[PDB]
Amino acid sequence: STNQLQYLQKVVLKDLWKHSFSWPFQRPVDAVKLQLPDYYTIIKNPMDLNTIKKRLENKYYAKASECIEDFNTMFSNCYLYNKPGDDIVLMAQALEKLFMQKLSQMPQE
Amino acid sequence: STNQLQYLQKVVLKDLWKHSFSWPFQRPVDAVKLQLPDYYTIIKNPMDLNTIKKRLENKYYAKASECIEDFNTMFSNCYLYNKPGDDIVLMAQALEKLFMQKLSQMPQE
Ligand SMILES: CCS(=O)(=O)Nc1cccc(-c2cn(C)c(=O)c3ccccc23)c1
Ligand SMILES: CCS(=O)(=O)Nc1cccc(-c2cn(C)c(=O)c3ccccc23)c1
Repeated sequence: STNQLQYLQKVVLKDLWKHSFSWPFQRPVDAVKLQLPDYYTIIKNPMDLNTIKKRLENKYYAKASECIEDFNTMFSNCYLYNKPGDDIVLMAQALEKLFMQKLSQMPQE
Repeated sequence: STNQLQYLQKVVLKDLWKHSFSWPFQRPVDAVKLQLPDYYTIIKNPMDLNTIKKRLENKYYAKASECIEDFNTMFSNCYLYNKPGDDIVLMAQALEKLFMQKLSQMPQE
């Protein structure tokens, strides 16, 4: 599991962060700053790239599947809160496609 | 690759289909039957388990990544159209969890 978690930190997370569309995902959605009155009510488990980064650095995950769940939650949260056609959805879809590509190259340990 | 498309058909597709929550995804969303006046307007590429199945049967995909993209489109279509807390979303999330589990077991090279 440690080889895979290492790949998720040094390859997947790094490459997602470098992508030009990553900036809205680099910190938790700040619903007060953004004036989103229902966000915290209906998005039960907010997730973002910095929380995943900190969890990997602190060895919070026991298995790679736990970390992959958090990546997937960040994307579906975006899709669930927003609507088709929103530019934020376009950016999430670009990162999700890159995330999916890098997962395909994960060293099967 | 042929090994991976092969796994996607007899392993990933078969296990998603047998899941108790797969039935809303076994045919295209019929917006007239369900009286969803905006579905075909805002969901640009509808996708379902039967479309993927026939495409795999007909050798439509040239690479496993294109079939994986259709699976992801089916899930995000559902998240985009519906709202958090909807029961349809819970079943999509259960299938998408199973999808990522089978993906981690895909034979690499
Ligand atoms: C860096 C986190 S931030 O909250 O400090 N800045 C920031 C700036 C612009 C856009 C969003 C943003 C991100 N995501 C993922 C959303 O789903 C969303 C939904 C509605 C409105 C805005 C957003 C966040
Ligand atoms: C087998 C496809 S069906 O259209 O013949 N039957 C069917 C029956 C119940 C529910 C849905 C259904 C499925 N999905 C994926 C949705 O996103 C959705 C959104 C709003 C309302 C209903 C649905 C479809």
